[PDB]
Amino acid sequence: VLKTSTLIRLVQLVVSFVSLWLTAAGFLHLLENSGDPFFDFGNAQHLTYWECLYFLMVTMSTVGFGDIFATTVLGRTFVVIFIMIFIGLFASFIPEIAEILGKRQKYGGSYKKERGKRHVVVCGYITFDSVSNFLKDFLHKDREDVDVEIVFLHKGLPGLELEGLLKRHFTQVEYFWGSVMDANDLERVKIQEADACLVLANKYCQDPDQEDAANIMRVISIKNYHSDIKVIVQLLQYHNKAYLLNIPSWDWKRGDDAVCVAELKLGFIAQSCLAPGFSTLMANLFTMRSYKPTPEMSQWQTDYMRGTGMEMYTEYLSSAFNALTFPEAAELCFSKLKLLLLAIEVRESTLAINPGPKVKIENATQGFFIAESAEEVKRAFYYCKNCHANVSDVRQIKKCKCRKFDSTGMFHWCPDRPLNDCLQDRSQASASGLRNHVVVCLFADAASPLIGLRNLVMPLRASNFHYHELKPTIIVGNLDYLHREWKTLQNFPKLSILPGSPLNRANLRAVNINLCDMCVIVSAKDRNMEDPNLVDKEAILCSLNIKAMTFDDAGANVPLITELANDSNVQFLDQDDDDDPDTELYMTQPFACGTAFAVSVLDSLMSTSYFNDNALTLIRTLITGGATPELEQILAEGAGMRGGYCSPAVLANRDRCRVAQISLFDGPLAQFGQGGHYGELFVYALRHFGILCIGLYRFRDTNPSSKRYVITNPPEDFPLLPTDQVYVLTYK
Amino acid sequence: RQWYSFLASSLVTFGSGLVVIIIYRIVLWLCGWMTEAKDWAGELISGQTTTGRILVGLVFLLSIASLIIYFIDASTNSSSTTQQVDLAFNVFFMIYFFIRFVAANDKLWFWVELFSFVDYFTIPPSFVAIYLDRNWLGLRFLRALRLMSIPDILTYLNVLKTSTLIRLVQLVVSFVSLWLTAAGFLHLLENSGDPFFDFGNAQHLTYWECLYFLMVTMSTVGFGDIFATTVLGRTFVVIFIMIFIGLFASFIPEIAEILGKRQKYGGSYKKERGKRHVVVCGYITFDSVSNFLKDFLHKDREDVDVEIVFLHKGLPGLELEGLLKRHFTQVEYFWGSVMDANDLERVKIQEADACLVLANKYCQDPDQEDAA
Ligand SMILES: [Ca+2]
Ligand SMILES: [Ca+2]
Ligand SMILES: [K+]
Ligand SMILES: [K+]
Ligand SMILES: [K+]
Ligand SMILES: [K+]
Ligand SMILES: [K+]
Ligand SMILES: [Mg+2]
Ligand SMILES: [Mg+2]
Repeated sequence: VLKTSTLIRLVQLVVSFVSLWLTAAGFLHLLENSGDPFFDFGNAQHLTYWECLYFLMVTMSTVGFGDIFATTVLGRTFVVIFIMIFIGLFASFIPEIAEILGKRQKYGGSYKKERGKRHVVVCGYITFDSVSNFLKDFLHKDREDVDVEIVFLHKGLPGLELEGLLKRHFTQVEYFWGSVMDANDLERVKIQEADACLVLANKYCQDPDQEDAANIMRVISIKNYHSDIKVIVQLLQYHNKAYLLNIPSWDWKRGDDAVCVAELKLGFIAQSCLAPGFSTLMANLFTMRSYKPTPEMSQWQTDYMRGTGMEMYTEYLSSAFNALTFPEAAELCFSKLKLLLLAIEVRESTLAINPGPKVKIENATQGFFIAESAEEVKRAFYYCKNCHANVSDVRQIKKCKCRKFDSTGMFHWCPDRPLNDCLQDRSQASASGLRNHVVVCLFADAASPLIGLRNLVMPLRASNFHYHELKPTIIVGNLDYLHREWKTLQNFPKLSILPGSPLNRANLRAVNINLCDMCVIVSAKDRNMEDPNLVDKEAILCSLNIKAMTFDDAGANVPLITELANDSNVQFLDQDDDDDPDTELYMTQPFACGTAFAVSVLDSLMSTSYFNDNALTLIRTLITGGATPELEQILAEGAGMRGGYCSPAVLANRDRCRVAQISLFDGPLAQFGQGGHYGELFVYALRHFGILCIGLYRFRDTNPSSKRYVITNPPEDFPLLPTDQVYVLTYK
Repeated sequence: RQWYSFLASSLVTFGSGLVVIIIYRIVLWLCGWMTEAKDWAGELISGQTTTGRILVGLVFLLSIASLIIYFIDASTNSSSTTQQVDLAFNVFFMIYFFIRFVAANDKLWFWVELFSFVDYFTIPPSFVAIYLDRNWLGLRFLRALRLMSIPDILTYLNVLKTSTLIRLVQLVVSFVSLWLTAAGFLHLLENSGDPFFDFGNAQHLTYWECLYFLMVTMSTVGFGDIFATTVLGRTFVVIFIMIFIGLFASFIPEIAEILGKRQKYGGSYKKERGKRHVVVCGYITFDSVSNFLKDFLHKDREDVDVEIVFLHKGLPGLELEGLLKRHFTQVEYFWGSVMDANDLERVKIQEADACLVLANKYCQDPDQEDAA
C-alpha cells in the first residue's frame, strides 16, 4: 500500500510514537493505581488511563504542569526514565513530521481554460526580475487591451517577492509547478489549446551554451507534444540557432521566432557604426513606456523622455488611404493624425519599408506606426476624408462614425581565405591609411565562448552600400580566439585583424582610432563568475583609455559604443553627470547619447514578437540588412556563406531602405535648421527625396562637449538648430 | 438546546450549501456573467482598481474592529451598542462572501475554505442572536482568523517590499491569529464544560487568562498556575502542545534573524566646519587598520585635527570595534561600498581632503585585488 520513502517514514514515525505513548501511559496506570510493595501497597493515587496520557504528553513535551504528578516510588522512577527517553523521541518526532508534511508542493493543480479567453505559457528562466520586466511590457496601458492570460510553468517554487507579484496580477497571471519536459505538465497547463509559448532565458549565467541547450530541449519537448503551436525562444549564442531550424516541427511560416540576443545586440551596435545613436533609438521603441515628465529634469532630458514613450505599432489603414501613394499617405499620418508611418505590408505578404510613389495602398493594408500608444494609432483606422478634414484637434478623431555577392543578393561576398591574408602588425596597420572606419576593441581569452562578430560585421557589409562606401573594420584581440570566428568572418571584404589587447595605446595609434567613425568595445569573457563590480573592468578601462588619449596631426571626440554585462556599471563610462543606481539604464546619460548599450533593453522584445509578429521581422530587415530566412537555412546546411556573381534579377534587391544621418549644416535642408520647425522639414524631405525623418541627434550642451542625444519622433512644432543631425530612411 | 440552535444555524448554511452545487455538478455532468463578473470581482478583491482598494482597505479595518467587539464582550461575560453595531460588520462580510464566490474558479472547493468556514460560524449566529434574543460567544473567536488575510491585503496594495518584511508580517500575523483563536477555543471548552458529564465541570476562565495559559504551554514553561480541568479542554491542550511548540520553535529564531539583519554602522558622517577628514577604503581589517592608525595618529607628527572615515562593505569584527571606540573623536566607521554614489554623499567625500585605497597584500592572486 505504502510507496515512496516519505509515506513509509511518516507511518513508521506516527505509529511507533503512538504505540510507545499508549504503552507508557498504561505502565503508569498500573504502577500508580497498584501502588508499590515498598510500602505494603498503601500509597496509590487513582488515575484513569486517560489522565496518564495527558500527564505523559505534557512531561514528554517538557511543559510539566504539575496538574497531575507521580506520588508512588515505582511511578516516579518510570517518569525519570520516561523523561530521559521520550524527550528524545518528541524532539525528533515533530520536526521530522514538519519536514514530511511541508514537502507538499503548493502551486500544483491545473489551468482551467475559459471559452473566449486565449492564454500563453511562459517557461524557462522565471525569477522576480525576469517576470517583473516581462509583465510590465506584456500587461501595459499602451497596448490594445485584449483579454490574454499568462501561465508561468516552472520547476522551482517561487520566492516571496514573486508570490506578491503573482497575487497583484490575480486575474491574468497564474503560476504552476512542474517542467516543460514532462508531457503530463503540458496537459496540465493546456498548451494544446493555448495560443503561444514563450521560452525565457537567463542572460547572466556561468556559460551560455548549457542555458541554450536547455531552451532548445524545452522547444523539442513542446513540439514533441504538439507540432502546430507558436514557440518563441530567447537564445544567447547565434550558432545554437541552427539547431532549432533543423527541428522538423519548427515552422518559420507560423511565427516561431528565435529571438537570438547576440544577433540583435551586435546588430543594434552595427547600425550605430553607420549612424551613431541608432542603437538607443530602436531600443526605446520596443520597451513599452509612458511619458511622465518630473520637474527635476532639464531641457535635454524632457525631450529625450518623450522619445522613450514612442513605440512600434501595427494597425490597418482606413478606406480613405485606398488608391493613394505612400509619400502622400505618410504625410497625412504625420500632418493631420500625428503618427509617423514607416512601412506598409503588401498582399507571401512582403514588408516594404518606406517605398517610393510607385507602391500604392491597396484595401485593408497593415501599416507600421511609431506613436505614443496603440489607441493613438487607432486614429488611422477611424480616419475619414469627408468628416475629419477640417478638425484641428486630433483627439476629436475618436469618432468611428464616418563584383562578388551572396546567393540571396544581400551582402558583399568573398572567396574563402586563411587568417594570414587579413592579419596585420603595428607596422602594416599604420602603413594602411585608415580613415572613416570601424574599430572592434575585442576582449577575449583563448578558451572564452564565441560572441559571433559575424553578426556585427555582416550588416556593415550590406548590399545597399557600394564597395568604395564600405567602412573597413579592424578587430583587435587574441589570435587564439579569432581563429575560431575566422570560419564565419572570412567571407567579408575590408576586414583586418590585429593581435594584442586594445588597452595598449600602441595598438590603437596604429589603427588611427582618432579617425574612427565608431569604435565598438565588446567583451567575450565570462560574465558573472566572481563579482558585479569587476565584470566590465576591461570595457570601462578601454573606453576611459580612449577618452584620455591625445593626438597630434580629438581625445574625447572619438565616438565609441560599449557593450555591458551590468546595467549599474553604465555610470562609470561618462565623467560628467548625476548618477544613481536607482535610475534605470534607459534614462542615463551614456545610453541616451548612444555611448552605451546593455543587453537588458531587449527583454521587451519577447513580448513584441508575440503581439506584433511582423514588428520583429521588420527590424531584422532594417538592422542586419536583409537577413532573409533563405540565408538561415543555407547557414544551417553548414557550408558557410556562398554565392558568386548572380543574375540581374537577384542584384535588383540592392534597393532597400537603410538608415542614415543628415546634418542640417550644408545642403538644401540647412534652411530649416536656422529658424523653422521639425514638421516643416519632414514634409519637404518626404516629397522631393523620398525620406522619412524618424528623429533627431541634438547636442546636449548649447550655450562644450560633443555628446549628442536621441529624440525619436518629436512633435510637429519642435524647433531645430543648425547643429542637429536627423535620422532618415533612404533610397540611395 | 441553546448550544444546538446557534451551532445548527452554521451547519445548515454549510450542509445545504454543498447540496446546492452538487446538483449543478450532476446536472452538467449528464450534459456573459460567468466570465465578466468573475473578472470584475477578481479585480475588486485583488486591490488593483481604486474602487477595489476601498473593499481591501475596509476588510483590513473591519476585521480588526469586529475582533475588538469580541474582546469587549468576552471580557465581562435585547439591544445594545455592542450587539446591534456588530451586524454592520457581519452584513458587510456576507456581501464580501458573495463577491469571493463570483471571483473564485472552483465553486464547490470555495465552500470548504478557511474564510468560508469562518463566515458560517460567525455571521448566521449573530442574526440568530437578535432573532432568539440571546448573546452567545460560541464561535466568535474565529474572527481572529480574519487577521490572516493582512499579508495578502498589504501585498495587494504593494505596501510590503523585499522578502524580509513580507516574511516578517506573515510570521507575526499568522502567529498572533492562531494564538488568539486557540485562546478562544479553550475559552469555549473550559467555560461551557462538556456533554460527557452533563456540563457539570466548568472552571470559569476569562479569555485573557487563556492567552496567558497558552503562551506559557506554547513556550514549554508550564507554570500550572492555570490548568485545564475539562476533558475536551485537556484534549485540545494535548493537540496544542504537539502543534504550537512547533510554531514557537521556528517563530522566535526566524524573527531574531530578521530583526538582527539591520546593519549597525549606517548613518552619515556629519562634517564640522574647521576639521578636514579622510576617507579610508578597500581592505579594512583589524591588522590593516591598527598598522594604519599607529602611523597616521602618532605623537611624533604635527598634531593637526584630521578625522578618519572608514568606508567599508563588511561589518567590523569585535577587535576592530574596540579599536574604533578607543579612537572615538577622530575615527569613524561606516557601512557601504565606494562603488555606490549614495555612500559617497553619505561619507561626504566631495568636501573631504583625500581618499586612501588600502590593499590586501596577502591574497590568492594580486590581479583581482588591484582590479578592484
Ligand atoms: Ca507610450
Ligand atoms: Ca558618470
Ligand atoms: K521546557
Ligand atoms: K517546562
Ligand atoms: K514546567
Ligand atoms: K509546573
Ligand atoms: K502547584
Ligand atoms: Mg482566471
Ligand atoms: Mg566627530
